[PDB]
Amino acid sequence: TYKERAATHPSPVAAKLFNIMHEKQTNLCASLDVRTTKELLELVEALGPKICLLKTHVDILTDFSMEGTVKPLKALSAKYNFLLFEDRKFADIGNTVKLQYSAGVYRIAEWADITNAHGVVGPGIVSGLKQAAEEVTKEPRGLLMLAELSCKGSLATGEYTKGTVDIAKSDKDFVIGFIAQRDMGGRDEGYDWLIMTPGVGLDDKGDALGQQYRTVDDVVSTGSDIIIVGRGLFAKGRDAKVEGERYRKAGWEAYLR
Amino acid sequence: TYKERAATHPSPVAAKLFNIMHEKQTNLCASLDVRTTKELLELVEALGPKICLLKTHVDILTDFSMEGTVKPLKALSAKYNFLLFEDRKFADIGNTVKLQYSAGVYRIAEWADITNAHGVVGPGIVSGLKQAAEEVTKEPRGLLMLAELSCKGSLATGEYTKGTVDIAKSDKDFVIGFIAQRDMGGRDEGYDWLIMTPGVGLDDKGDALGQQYRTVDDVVSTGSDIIIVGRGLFAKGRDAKVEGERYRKAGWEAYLR
Ligand SMILES: O=c1cnn([C@@H]2O[C@H](COP(=O)(O)O)[C@@H](O)[C@H]2O)c(=O)[nH]1
Ligand SMILES: O=c1cnn([C@@H]2O[C@H](COP(=O)(O)O)[C@@H](O)[C@H]2O)c(=O)[nH]1
Repeated sequence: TYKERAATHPSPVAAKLFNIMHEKQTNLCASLDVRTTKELLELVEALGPKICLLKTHVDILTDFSMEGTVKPLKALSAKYNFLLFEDRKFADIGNTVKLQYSAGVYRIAEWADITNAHGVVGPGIVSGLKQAAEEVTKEPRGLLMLAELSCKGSLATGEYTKGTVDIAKSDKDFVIGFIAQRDMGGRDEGYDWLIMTPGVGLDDKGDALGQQYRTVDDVVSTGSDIIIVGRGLFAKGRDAKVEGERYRKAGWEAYLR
Repeated sequence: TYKERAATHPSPVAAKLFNIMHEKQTNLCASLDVRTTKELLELVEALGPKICLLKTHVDILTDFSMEGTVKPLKALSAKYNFLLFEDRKFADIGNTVKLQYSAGVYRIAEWADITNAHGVVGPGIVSGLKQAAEEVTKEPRGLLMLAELSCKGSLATGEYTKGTVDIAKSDKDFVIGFIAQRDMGGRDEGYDWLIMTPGVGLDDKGDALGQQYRTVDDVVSTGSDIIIVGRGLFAKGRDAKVEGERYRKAGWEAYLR
């Protein structure tokens, strides 16, 4: 169970997340990909009590600022009890990602509990991101490797996926799991990887740019620990609060089954 | 020759770049990866006369701004005659990259002549980026696919590289070439791909985070059209202006051979 995994997971970030999921009876991660901080904060407020994690793309915000975007996000995170996951998908050499994660305008390492990286770069990407994390904050940080993607024509399969899983094995305390479409095993080698799965929608089938959706029951059935839902919650005139409860209920019941 | 390829290339961006390389006798691309706009502008000024392209990571700048960073960069670009390449390495689903490329704080599509993307996502990444480019500006834009990386343990090989090359084949006018470590062929299929190669250094062997360097003569001999040099130009107390001429000379002579 999530509660049991919280006590045995080497990562304090994964542990806190598992506890949040148990306490709030939710394995839903909201991906409120809107372009203004104002709307983002309104949506986060509406989804707050129903999520365990908020996945953000701060780089699609036309008005990002540390004081106006990050501080309010941290306040909501504390108020409603959910972690912050900046979906930056780092994918450059170690030295460059260290610079991109630690500072710049977004100063991601300062506030995001979790972030992610593509395995394409090799082991150096993990080393670079961790060095950045330790140089900027004393707060625990977690990293997810991108093992698979939900988009049409994805190349994150076969040997590439295996190579990405190998990269993840280098740091059990820092690399907490994967963004993937199925279980990645690892139990046999002392790994308890969190499996977070995007490309989840109960209504949409996909979009005009390669996105593909699978149902909640479907992904949970293949090993997903957390469902990441974006447009299924807030787009096309949908009521985020209502969709939030709807998806939380579906994800939690699937987990219980 | 570069001059000949400028007349036959389907991309007006590649065409302009080839003409610049011929007129200035340079195939050097500077990667002045510093953290302040002030230092960046000083370095670009010093390298201007010796480069055909400026590769930037605006997301490592602690003080980025359209008026204070981009405007000056465009002015230097016009003053010294070189193009702008924002090395953002897009690697998300089509819908997300469209948003990340067209707006946010960096508004990359508004000023960068060239940008790049990882093939891991599938063909949707090219569609999303092109749609973003056309909705934001009428100026011609070019895209480079990341076929290979210079870092240790890179997974950008074999089947993954092939899949990335296939994605590039979808748009001859927009996808101008690759970031790669060797020739990618394509001539038999009617492609004249620009090969830009990072991980180039005449002195450094590598760094502490997986970077590996090859000499100018070595990469040009394997098919590189443009050499991308960062720390070899400005780091470790080096005199950027002097290194600029040194690398330009080396790259041009290797090309002439
Ligand atoms: O395999 C995938 C697919 N999508 N995403 C991200 O998850 C969200 C999916 O949103 P959607 O439900 O609106 O399609 C977007 O932010 C997208 O960048 C991933 O991280 N990986
Ligand atoms: O295969 C590679 C390796 N590095 N880079 C980028 O090129 C530059 C190389 O810089 P360096 O010469 O200082 O190592 C950096 O900006 C790095 O992000 C790439 O695009 N691809």
